[PDB]
Amino acid sequence: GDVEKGKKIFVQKCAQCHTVEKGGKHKTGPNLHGLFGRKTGQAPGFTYTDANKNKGITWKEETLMEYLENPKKYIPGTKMIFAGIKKKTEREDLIAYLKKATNE
Ligand code: HEC
Ligand SMILES: [C-]#N
Repeated sequence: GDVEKGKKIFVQKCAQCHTVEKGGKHKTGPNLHGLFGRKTGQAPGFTYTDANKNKGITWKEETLMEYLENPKKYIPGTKMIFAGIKKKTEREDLIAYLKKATNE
């Protein structure tokens, strides 16, 4: 997927409550800062949920492709809230960006 598409998608529908940069304050979501290679609920600061911990996997790309499709299917009992990134493109594009962003 395209990191440029990905960056726009992130700005439009992730960046509100997350950060990938150093310094980028913990918001409603935790700072990803080196997400890929870590497990569900590692980022120190935000209070994780049982369910996220129950899930207990390592994040790569496939995992987000699947998670971003249905947070409830991956993690049974999340916050709600958007349905999911229905567009497989938007997911891949986004993930390709995040791969960059979290490494810089
Ligand atoms: C703020 C309004 C949110 C939006 C929009 C996005 N995320 Fe988020 N995310 C949010 C919270 C509160 C949590 C913690 C778990 C909970 O349900 O309370 C998360 C968690 C994640 C995780 C899991 C690992 C972690 O570090 O916590 C990932 C991989 C994640 N979020 C990715 C992500 C992406 C790529 C988003 C844009 C499509 C996105 N989130 C939006 C809150 C919010
Ligand atoms: C974040 N979902």
